[PDB]
Amino acid sequence: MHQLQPRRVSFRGEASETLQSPGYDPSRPESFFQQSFQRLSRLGHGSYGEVFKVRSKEDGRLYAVKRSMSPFRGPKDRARKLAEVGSHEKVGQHPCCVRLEQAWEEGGILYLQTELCGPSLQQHCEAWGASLPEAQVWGYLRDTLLALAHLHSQGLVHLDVKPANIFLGPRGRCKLGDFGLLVELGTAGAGEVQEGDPRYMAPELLQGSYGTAADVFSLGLTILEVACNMELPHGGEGWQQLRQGYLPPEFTAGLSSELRSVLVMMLEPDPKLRATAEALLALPVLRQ
Ligand SMILES: Cc1nc(Nc2ncc(C(=O)Nc3c(C)cccc3Cl)s2)cc(N2CCN(CCO)CC2)n1
Ligand SMILES: [Cl-]
Ligand SMILES: [Cl-]
Repeated sequence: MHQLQPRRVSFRGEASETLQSPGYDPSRPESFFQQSFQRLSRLGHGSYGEVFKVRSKEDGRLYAVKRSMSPFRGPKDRARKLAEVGSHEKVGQHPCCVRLEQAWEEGGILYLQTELCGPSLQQHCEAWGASLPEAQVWGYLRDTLLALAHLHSQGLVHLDVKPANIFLGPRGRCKLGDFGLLVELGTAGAGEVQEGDPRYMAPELLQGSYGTAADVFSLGLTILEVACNMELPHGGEGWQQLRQGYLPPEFTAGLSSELRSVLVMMLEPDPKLRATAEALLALPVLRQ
C-alpha cells in the first residue's frame, strides 16, 4: 500500500500546484498539516471535526485550520464537503469576511486554513453575560451588513448568519464566516441547497423559498439576541411570533427607537418587503 500525496482544493481552475512548506517532506508519513504547522490550541470541535489555532511554518503567521473528522464516505460525501471551499472562494477577500488562505485534502480529510480571528460573537456575549452596549451592536450590525451586501450583490446567499458564525476583530469590528451553506443563486447546484440553524431561520424558508432576504432576517434575529441578551426560542408560539412581525416588549424595552426601527425593517415577514443590506447601510444611522 502506497499513499496519495496531499493536494490543494480549489475551484478556480488554475494549474494544479503541488503542496510545499518549510518543515514538509512528502516522503515522510506525517500529514502536511502535522509537518507544516505548529499546533497551538484547539478553538472548537463538532461532528464535522476540529478547528485549531496554528502557526504556519511557511510565513510564521497565526491561522485557524479546520480539519474534518474522518475520511470521505464516498464521492458525493467528498463533493459536498469540498464545496465549502468553492463557496468560500466565491466570497473572495473582504474586510468583514473571514479570509480563506488555502485548502487541501489528504487521506480523505479536508483542511481549510483561514486567517485567525478573535472569538465568535456567541462566545463574546456568553462571556459578557448581559446585553451588549448599543454602540457595540451598531458596529457589528454595520460590519455584518457590509459582508452581506458584498455577498448579495454577487447573487450569493449565506443561509446561516448567527452569532456562532461571526468573529470579532480589533476595535469593535467583526467578520462573517462559515460559508459551508452558502449558495450562488441562479446557477448550477440548486439541488444541494439547505437551510441554516432553525433558531435564526427566515419565515419564507418554511415554504421552501429563499433569496438574499433570508440573510437579512437571520441577521435581524442575531442582532436582537445580542442586543437584548435574549434566548431565542427553538419553536412554538414564541418562534412563530418572531416570524410575524412582533417583538417581545419585555426583552426589548431597552433598545433605542433607531435600533428598534432597524430590527423591524430586518424582521419584516414578507421577503419582498424586507429591507436589503444595501438600503440599511444607506440609512443615516449606519452612515455615522
Ligand atoms: C472558536 C474560536 N475561534 C477563534 N478564532 C477563529 N478564527 C477563525 C476561525 C474559523 O472558524 N475559521 C474558519 C475555518 C478554519 C474554516 C472554515 C470557516 C471558518 Cl470561519 S475561529 C478564537 C476563539 N477564541 C477562543 C477563546 N480565546 C483564547 C483564549 O482563551 C480567544 C479566542 N475561539
Ligand atoms: Cl493531520
Ligand atoms: Cl457518497
